[PDB]
Amino acid sequence: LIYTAGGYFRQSLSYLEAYNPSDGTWLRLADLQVPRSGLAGCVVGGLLYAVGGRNNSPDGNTDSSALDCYNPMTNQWSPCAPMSVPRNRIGVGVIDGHIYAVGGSHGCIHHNSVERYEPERDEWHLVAPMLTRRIGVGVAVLNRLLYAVGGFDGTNRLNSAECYYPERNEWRMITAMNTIRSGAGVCVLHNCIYAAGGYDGQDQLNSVERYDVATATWTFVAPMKHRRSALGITVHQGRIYVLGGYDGHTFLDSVECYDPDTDTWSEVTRMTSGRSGVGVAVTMEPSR
Repeated sequence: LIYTAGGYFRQSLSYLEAYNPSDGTWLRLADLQVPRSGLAGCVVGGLLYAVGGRNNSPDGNTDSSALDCYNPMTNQWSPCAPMSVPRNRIGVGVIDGHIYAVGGSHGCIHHNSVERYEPERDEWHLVAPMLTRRIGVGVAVLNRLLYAVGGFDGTNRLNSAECYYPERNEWRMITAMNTIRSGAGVCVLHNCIYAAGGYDGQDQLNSVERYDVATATWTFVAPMKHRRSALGITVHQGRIYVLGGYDGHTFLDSVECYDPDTDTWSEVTRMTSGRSGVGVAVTMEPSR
């Protein structure tokens, strides 16, 4: 199933919903303990992790350092050890069963710091910071190297990308994207890194480009039907899925699916309600 967690439709949300690309159904699962937008989702050992974000509520506005773990076999959330700092509009990637939390913001503070979570010790540890402060950063993992793509440094939006080598604990700049993107959806399909949508400081984007490591090159592919920033993204059964986002006017509920063999995007479903800044990941379907 495609799990979407949190989000923001004029207030941060607690929804955890799971989409069945065969059924077309949306399953309503256990609410997040805290409403959160600008968070990220990932999966380790079948468990779904919600990382970072921000609680925008009628009575408060707090960025979040929290890490929480959802088990599809209990339909229960359970808290994990928190990150060293709150990270709204965070990026996350998974390498060797460890969760890397990248960038994000805490109030006026725009992080270049990165930290690593070990599920089997429930421990976070700081690693080398990025070359760039990046909020709304897209993160992907390819050949066990960690890519941070685009974002917003507090003053300028970025098309630059950099790559973290875990065993040498350093970041190196790579080829920059064709397009400046903050709040893009970034994932790793087959053996390429896709960056879709986002915001360049003037327009929400529908363009999609993919990075090939063998050629160290970014190449445009078919654009999405709808421009969107702060979209959710994941990969299911060889196809890219993008969920919601913001198009300058509306919080979208459209879900589009990219088939790399036809280079075609397709609107496949709508979420139960429009929202941006979700955390998306794919894991075992909930029992009973």
